[PDB]
Amino acid sequence: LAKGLEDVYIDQTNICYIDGKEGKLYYRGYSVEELAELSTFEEVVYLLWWGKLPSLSELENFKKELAKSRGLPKEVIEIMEALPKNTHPMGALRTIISYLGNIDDSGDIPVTPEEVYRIGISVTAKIPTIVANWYRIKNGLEYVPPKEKLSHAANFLYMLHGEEPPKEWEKAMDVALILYAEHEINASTLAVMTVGSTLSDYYSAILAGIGALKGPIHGGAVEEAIKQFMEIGSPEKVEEWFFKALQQKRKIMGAGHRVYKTYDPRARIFKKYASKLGDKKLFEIAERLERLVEEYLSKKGISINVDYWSGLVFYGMKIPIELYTTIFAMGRIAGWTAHLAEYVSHNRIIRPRLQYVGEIGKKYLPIELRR
Amino acid sequence: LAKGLEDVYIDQTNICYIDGKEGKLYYRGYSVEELAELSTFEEVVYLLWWGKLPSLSELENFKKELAKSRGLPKEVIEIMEALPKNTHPMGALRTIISYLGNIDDSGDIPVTPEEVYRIGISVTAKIPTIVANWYRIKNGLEYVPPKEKLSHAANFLYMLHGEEPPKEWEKAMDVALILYAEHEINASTLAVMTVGSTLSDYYSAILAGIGALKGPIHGGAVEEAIKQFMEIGSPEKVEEWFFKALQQKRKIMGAGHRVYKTYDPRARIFKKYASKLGDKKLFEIAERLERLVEEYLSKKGISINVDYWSGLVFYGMKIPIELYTTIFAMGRIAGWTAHLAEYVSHNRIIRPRLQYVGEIGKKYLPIELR
Repeated sequence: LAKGLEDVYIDQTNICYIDGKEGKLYYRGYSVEELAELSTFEEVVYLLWWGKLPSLSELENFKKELAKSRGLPKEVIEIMEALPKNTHPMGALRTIISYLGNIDDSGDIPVTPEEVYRIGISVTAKIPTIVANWYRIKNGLEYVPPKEKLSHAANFLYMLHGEEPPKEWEKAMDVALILYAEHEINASTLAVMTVGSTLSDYYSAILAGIGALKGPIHGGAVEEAIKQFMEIGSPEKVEEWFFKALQQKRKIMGAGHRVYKTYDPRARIFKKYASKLGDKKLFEIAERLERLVEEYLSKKGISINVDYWSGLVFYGMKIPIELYTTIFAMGRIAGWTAHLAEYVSHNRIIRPRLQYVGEIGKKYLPIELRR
Repeated sequence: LAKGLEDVYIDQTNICYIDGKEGKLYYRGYSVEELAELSTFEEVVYLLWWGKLPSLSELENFKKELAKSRGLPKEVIEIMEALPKNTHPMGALRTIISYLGNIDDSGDIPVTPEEVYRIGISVTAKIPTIVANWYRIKNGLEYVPPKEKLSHAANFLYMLHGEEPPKEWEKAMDVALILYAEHEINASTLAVMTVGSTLSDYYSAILAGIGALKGPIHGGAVEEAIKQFMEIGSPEKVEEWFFKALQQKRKIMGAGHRVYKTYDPRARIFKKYASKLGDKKLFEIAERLERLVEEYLSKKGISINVDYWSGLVFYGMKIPIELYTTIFAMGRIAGWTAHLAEYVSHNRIIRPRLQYVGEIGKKYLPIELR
């Protein structure tokens, strides 16, 4: 019985490698550290989909395809304006992406590698526009069209705030997208691949990813983690909160990982940005709790994961907490697209089994003879 | 390393048992044959969710809860009227279910066994209303609200046709839903459980199921199968077509199964109804092709599956082919809901691995140096 499908390898891959015991991560052979420091989201997406770093012209041309794909048709904006104003961002994105599929000429076409990347360019480019403007529309703010000249990351901050961001913000945001871009076969990527394995359409597949990423013990933890520090209140109450949580068997959000049994390499980088951009008190609370996790839960293999420090970074960039998981989606769409294309290149329906326990051969008894 | 996860047993279950070698199927211990013969969709759903056949009182109350949840809010119908008329039913259903989730006060709540059944009653009851009326709306017909006194199966036909169906149709439709209700951990159910395993909401999980079921080699084959019979054209062209297909490495729709290595027990039952309600010629064509498969592919473990004959049955009840996969969804929502509730009762995130075959440690080269 492979519960949680733990350590079950479902296919070969050339996209990303994770070293859980050592806490190392590579995107097509390049460490996440190197990319976070020297690359950009656009270049990383290019690398993830085509397997190598782009040339000067390859990157400029790809950046151009994306830029001209950020806009949303008027009917899409109309549907956004029709959503219940209280709809949470991930759920709103889910519906909007589904509607985008309905209006796309290729919305029902069975996935193939080439077509997946084509649609991927459009959806990847569009998510930030949907997320930022959903926040605006749900709050009675004016819709802000994308700015072709800004980077993917800068343009998101631009549409959301209605003003171009400072260099340090474009950098933190871009790095955040790179760090969230890809992570092998996590739950959301598995869901995307499972839908793709039936040769369904691109949108149906990405929607499964969105649904899975939304979960509080998956991508949703980015929001639960920061709310958790806020719940603790002050650095002085951390310890008492920690032992109560352990006693209660409560999950410490932002901690633990199916693969990493040591500090998440992405968490190291996020902590660095949270240190320089995050709220001093919250960072203090987070660091205090972090030490307790390392002290008592490390032998168990529970360390800090990617969703622990990222919220503080986004919060420091004046981004509402309700949009953090959608930002994870803004980045992960790259990895989802890469995996969907890779899996269906040599497709095989994903269909496992369950071990039935119970009686078989029970005889039907008319309802009137039942007690 | 298991490409396809063939024979990988992820967890234990008490919902459904499949005997792939013997071609047997049980829902909570009861053969699908018996349930298709003596039960009803509503009763089968109750069995699937709560694990036992209901009492007179239990069934009546359940049927009451379902019937009272069939209607759609004005805002939902409005969204339906806003979708492109050329949207395929499964794609339309997907967007509508997502929206229903948006307007639901529990649309973001982490799944729990009790909550899953609660929401399950609502979505299960609304699918036929959405499906039938999507067809009507997209074609200029008036919206037809659900009729409480009708059974789930009869009500679907009533809304779609604007006319209550004859007893024989209600029966065939009811049986179809029962046969599609549950099937262990198939691709769509795995997708549903995977989303559920992150403790996401009910709607997000079901939508993953809808997206997967949609695939042409999964639930979508029910539409592909009937179109394939019509494509062949006549019992005389079958053999010809059959071999051109085998040589072209084209898959025969309605045939093959990851588990069943023999005739699908559900396909047996569907054939019977297809024989009684299906188009003569189409049936003849399907029959000749069925023989060629049992002849040439039989040895390879490739037999007839549940999606081979159902189309003909739906076609005989004047149901547009474009709605067949959504009908599969209408029934399978029961199994999706059952597994969602059962799995999260002892949750563990579903997260496997991939065998990386590339190199690591590559050094980043400045773009100008490329």
